[PDB]
Amino acid sequence: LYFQGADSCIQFTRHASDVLLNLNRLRSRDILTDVVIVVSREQFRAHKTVLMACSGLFYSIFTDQLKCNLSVINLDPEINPEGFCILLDFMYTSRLNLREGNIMAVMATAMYLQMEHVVDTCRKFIKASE
Amino acid sequence: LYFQGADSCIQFTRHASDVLLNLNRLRSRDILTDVVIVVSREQFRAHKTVLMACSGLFYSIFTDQLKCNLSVINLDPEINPEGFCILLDFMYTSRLNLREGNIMAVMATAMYLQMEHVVDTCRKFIKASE
Ligand SMILES: C[C@@H]1CN(c2ncc(Cl)c(Nc3ccc4c(c3)n(CCC(C)(C)O)c(=O)n4C)n2)C[C@H](C)O1
Ligand SMILES: C[C@@H]1CN(c2ncc(Cl)c(Nc3ccc4c(c3)n(CCC(C)(C)O)c(=O)n4C)n2)C[C@H](C)O1
Repeated sequence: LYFQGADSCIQFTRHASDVLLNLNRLRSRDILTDVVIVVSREQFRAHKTVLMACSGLFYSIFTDQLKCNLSVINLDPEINPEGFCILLDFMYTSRLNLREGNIMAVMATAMYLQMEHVVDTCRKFIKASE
Repeated sequence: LYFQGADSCIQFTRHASDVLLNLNRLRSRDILTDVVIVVSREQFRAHKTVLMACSGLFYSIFTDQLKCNLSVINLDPEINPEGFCILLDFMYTSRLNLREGNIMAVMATAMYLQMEHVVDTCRKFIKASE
């Protein structure tokens, strides 16, 4: 459960993942969600803080004095809703459901959202086939 | 950076800790903090979702229909502010600054906040001296 960290502190091995699991539980129950992300027809409820923690685009939007209080955010209508859904699930779980059928949409969405590690991972999996 | 999870998904090893680090960065800059916790004289700004993820007491408070929207929460005046500070830092970092001088205050605060793993850890470190 815990160990002696490199610093003075006792560090809890699974704490960050346990927190993320609880944040995903709140999302699943729509508890304290404070924004709706609109992608084409689709709507996705989330917590701004989680979106900011995972995405350079959301970090930029919600640190903007005018946009920080917005309850609705519309994404570029060219964004694939399934690609966005896969990335939102990844934000809340650390698991990326990458498949041959969705990798291009996921990569394009991750580029737009400025999710660097996901973009790089997509690029590596694409290179593996070529 | 990533591995093949037990499920179909690609899993990112450090994602949950990277998210928690970013949430702590937002806390340090007072960005999107939505509650102030008052302990005696002291005030602590935080994100309700993080508090709920880490504490049975905060989970109960912010899932209550009446209390969920409160911007200010007063804790029991008998709570030690340093003990609360150590636990709030732990929530956002996974690191618990447990010392001989603060262990009793930290344990009492963790019991009040319903932070089970911290309570159990305090109990184990206390037992080690006796
Ligand atoms: C001083 C400030 C600190 N910082 C930061 N702080 C807080 C957040 Cl929410 C945050 N989130 C954020 C910002 C940019 C991101 C970002 C999050 N992620 C996700 C990073 C991760 C490791 C979680 O995958 C990215 O890929 N990019 C490009 N970032 C990086 C910024 C540039 O500068
Ligand atoms: C169905 C629902 C799911 N659940 C839950 N969901 C969301 C959150 Cl924010 C949340 N957070 C929460 C609640 C209680 C906690 C709690 C968080 N922590 C922290 C747990 C942790 C592993 C992060 O240290 C505790 O020690 N206790 C007792 N809990 C447990 C509750 C009892 O039942």
